Amino acid sequence: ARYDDILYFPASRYPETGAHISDAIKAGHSDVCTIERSGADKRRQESLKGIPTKPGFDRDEWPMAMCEEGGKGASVRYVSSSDNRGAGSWVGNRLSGFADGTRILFIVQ
Amino acid sequence: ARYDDILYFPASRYPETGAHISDAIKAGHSDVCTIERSGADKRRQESLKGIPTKPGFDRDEWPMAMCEEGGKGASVRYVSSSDNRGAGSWVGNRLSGFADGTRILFIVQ
Repeated sequence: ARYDDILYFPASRYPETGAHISDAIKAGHSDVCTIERSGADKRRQESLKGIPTKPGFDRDEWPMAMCEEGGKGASVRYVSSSDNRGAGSWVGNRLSGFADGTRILFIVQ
Repeated sequence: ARYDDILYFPASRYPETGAHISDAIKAGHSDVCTIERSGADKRRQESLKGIPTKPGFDRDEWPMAMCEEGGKGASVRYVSSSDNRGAGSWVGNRLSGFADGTRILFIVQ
């Protein structure tokens, strides 16, 4: 199988983050996050190099920095801070129990 | 004087747009639009770089793209489409008689 677990991303709750994820996946970036937490600080810095903050927004990365698939080449878009914080918590809390190397398919619904 | 004419933005009719304008002005973005229409397409594209479209909402810029003050660094917020369409028409129509270079103070009432 190409994944170990599925997460159904709640676009109804977090529609802007959800739309970025869907957009990024329509564009060929991976729908699977292979959890890798030790190198996430580095990937974020790679994905966001040259992208400044914007007030009212967070810089959303897909694939995420906590995934082997993240870092350079990641799709980066501004998402309204409330939407992206809620998404970040939802995803963080749902992945916290899986070990590094667990392959998580994301389905945006 | 620092302006040539005043517009009293009708927050009762367009409260979401009005709220963004009021917030952005509180944040130090100019309360004066110096009308400049030739460069408006480019300012708009600059203010919205990396901000995706969102269904049911418009990307509202303050300062507006039709102002010298707009473009890079403009405050952007998603505003519901009905409120922002009506606002944009209200402003557009009330400024249509003024030449480029006219300085309009906005007061949100």
